[PDB]
Amino acid sequence: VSLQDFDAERIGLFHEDIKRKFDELKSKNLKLDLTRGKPSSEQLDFADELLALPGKGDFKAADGTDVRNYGGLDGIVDIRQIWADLLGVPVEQVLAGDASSLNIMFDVISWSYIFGNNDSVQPWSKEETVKWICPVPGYDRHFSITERFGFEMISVPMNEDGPDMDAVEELVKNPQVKGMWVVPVFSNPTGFTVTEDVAKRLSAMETAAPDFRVVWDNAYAVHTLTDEFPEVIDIVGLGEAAGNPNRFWAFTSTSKITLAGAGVSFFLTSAENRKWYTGHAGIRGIGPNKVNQLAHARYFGDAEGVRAVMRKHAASLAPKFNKVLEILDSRLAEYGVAQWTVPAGGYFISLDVVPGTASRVAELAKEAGIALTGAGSSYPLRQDPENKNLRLAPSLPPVEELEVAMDGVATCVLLAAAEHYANL
Amino acid sequence: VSLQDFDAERIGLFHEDIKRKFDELKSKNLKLDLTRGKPSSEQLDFADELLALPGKGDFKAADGTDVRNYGGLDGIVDIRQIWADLLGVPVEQVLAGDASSLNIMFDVISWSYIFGNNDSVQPWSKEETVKWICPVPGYDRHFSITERFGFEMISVPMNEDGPDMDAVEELVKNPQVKGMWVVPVFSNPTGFTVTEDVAKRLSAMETAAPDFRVVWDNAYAVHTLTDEFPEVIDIVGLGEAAGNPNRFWAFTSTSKITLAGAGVSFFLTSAENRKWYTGHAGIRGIGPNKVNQLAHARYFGDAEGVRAVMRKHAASLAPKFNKVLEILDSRLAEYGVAQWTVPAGGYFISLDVVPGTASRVAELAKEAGIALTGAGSSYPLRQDPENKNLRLAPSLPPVEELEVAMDGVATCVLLAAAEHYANL
Ligand SMILES: Cc1ncc(COP(=O)(O)O)c(C=O)c1O
Ligand SMILES: Cc1ncc(COP(=O)(O)O)c(C=O)c1O
Repeated sequence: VSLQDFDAERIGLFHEDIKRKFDELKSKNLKLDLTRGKPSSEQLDFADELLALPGKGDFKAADGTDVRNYGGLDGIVDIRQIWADLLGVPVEQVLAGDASSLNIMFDVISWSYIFGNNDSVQPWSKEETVKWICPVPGYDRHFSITERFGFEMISVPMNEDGPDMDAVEELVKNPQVKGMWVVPVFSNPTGFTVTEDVAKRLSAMETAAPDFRVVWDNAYAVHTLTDEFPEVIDIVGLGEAAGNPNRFWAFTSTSKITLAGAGVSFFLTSAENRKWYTGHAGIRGIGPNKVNQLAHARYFGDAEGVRAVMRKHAASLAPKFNKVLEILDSRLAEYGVAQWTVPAGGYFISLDVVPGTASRVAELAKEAGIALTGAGSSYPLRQDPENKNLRLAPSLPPVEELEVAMDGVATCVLLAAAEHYANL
Repeated sequence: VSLQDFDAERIGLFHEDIKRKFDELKSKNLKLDLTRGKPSSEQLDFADELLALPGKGDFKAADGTDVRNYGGLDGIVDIRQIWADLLGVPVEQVLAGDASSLNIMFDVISWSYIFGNNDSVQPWSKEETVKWICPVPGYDRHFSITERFGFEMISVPMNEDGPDMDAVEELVKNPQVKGMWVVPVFSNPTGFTVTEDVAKRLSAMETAAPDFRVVWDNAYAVHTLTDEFPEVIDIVGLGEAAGNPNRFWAFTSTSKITLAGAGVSFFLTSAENRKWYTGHAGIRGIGPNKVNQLAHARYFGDAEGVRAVMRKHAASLAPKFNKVLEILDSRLAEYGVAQWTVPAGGYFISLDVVPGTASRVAELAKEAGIALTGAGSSYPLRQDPENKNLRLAPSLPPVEELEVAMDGVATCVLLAAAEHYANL
């Protein structure tokens, strides 16, 4: 019997039962935080050597470029080739920037708004209405960019194999629709991964806008919890093969590989998109930081060197995800109140509680000294229409803290569920 | 006797002789370049240690921030404080960014265009016409930004004490005029420096636009050629004292102090302007590269350490400027065909030749294998109405190449002038 099928008296009693546990949880006086989707100090220690790279006397890229001096908008060949080899794409596709791929995403959107993109009839700022496809649950920092530009964000379900392509293929037939966000591998926060079939559908679909763009933000391209690395779909190539070469603006970075905020970002896109981008970037400045790019190239040496680092991250993160999953199972399984993802990579676990209770869960956790990301945080304008989803971030705390914190979260899920069904 | 005073016969003899020298110059098959204000490899060698900084295990800012991990939009206190001490301003004024000040100048104009600034009644995108004041000769990369945005650029003289304030003060009465560029110390390319009197006038003037900004791009704030450091006017503080606290967006950077394109940029402005800036920068991303900021704080240690570096730069650069000036004196002075700046600091000499001939001098030079910046490059839209100005960049080449290159340039000046007088 799930809680929802408890009779009126049984759920009342269950409510009194679980409230005793909640009282015990509060008497612990916890101060714990499950909100931070960032690497732990242990993981940042792996790149300690990078703090001393590229090192005295070592300032030449593989083509002879003095990385210390001005110029070059594309990034240095050394780091571009490593990433091309890692991702299995032609090097010509790859541009290497500064330390933030979000910065580049914002820029390409803002330039499409101001100037138009290379396929635009006119700039997006001339449109009465710009709409933007948002697979949910998704990444708050993506949705914040589109919200700040005033675009009407239209949600679609993020499914196990990627965004619901029936819904997307329909929505893009509206010319107001100028693009879409997706995190295609270990998606933030669902852990779901776009299949080859879904990528093909995104690549071949017809859009009403001539200048429609998919942001393919492959932020977790190599970020496995296991020994297996996920497939890297050459999405820019798929767009080229389908006859929509300019469709995909693809990104990734080293922020959860080396240093979070001081890594190197990459922008992968078609020939025509890259000329558009560097023509605007060349007015914004002289070009990106080549020294940090050479530092990175030296640290990794080659693509296998990147995978070797990712195995260290996996070994550090795996027990943390395991603890969270173990606790959710032991406390909640029997009750039919919640569903959670079981990801094989990325930085998050996505938890769905009783619809109408996610805000209450986060409130109860807060009264108990446990910080959860708020209800709706993974949705545009922070509006989850079912008030059910919560994001869990296991990476930073030690396992002992995760155990305590999740045990408390589970109690909160149960109490909120008991309140909800008792009030019905 | 000046060349203009030669009679037909004497200018005909002079013309044949200088033409012969020019032919002799072309026969050398030179490949020399006086176009880019890039530090030499000798100057870049000074920061060899920075390639190893901040070094293994050293990753905490002075307030405890782990610089390896996400967050913080303002830059770290370590570098902000050093720059504050260097410039004699309160640390609260200073924001520290990534490796390009141009990126930030671009960004604040683009955001004023898109969103409006904090004093705007509406975005500049909604204006029929945006005008922008451009002291000339000035910096080509500034003008490119406002050209790219479609702003109508209105020229005013850059005089020895700064922009023509009688002209500026009149132009700013037009509400179409939204801002102005200035390089206020050792200006690119005149070497001129804004006086306290001119600064005060800029701070007190009445503008018809409520959201007018001066870009005070102090790229050469400490960039002495003589080891005497120029005055640092606290321009933000002067706007605050005059009752126009939001007027100034001030910038500087370490691109010509440490590593050109891998240094640290600074944005100095009022509390309300900083809040507006970081509000938008926080949507564009999670914040700047804190590791490079700590590397720079470790490299310099303090304000005096910055000043010691600048003295090394002066020792490297001063004999290159001196050689250029010696050649201009010995080849051109007697003929009354040219005038040039004699800068106490900065990266350039500004050369004015016979009006109507600058484009010809640059074409002659290019035929002879000597790259000069084109005619008009220090003017908006590359439009020098007198076709007389050329910019010379002595920093990159060794003195021996400067000698050869400048002797050639002088022969080009004289041939162009001889053609001009003979054609009358
Ligand atoms: C999907 C996604 N993209 C981008 C980022 C940030 O990347 P960067 O640090 O290169 O801006 C994150 C950080 O969590 C993320 O989850
Ligand atoms: C006036 C001026 N501003 C800004 C810059 C460069 O700024 P950054 O390298 O910090 O973009 C230069 C480069 O010399 C310059 O002459």
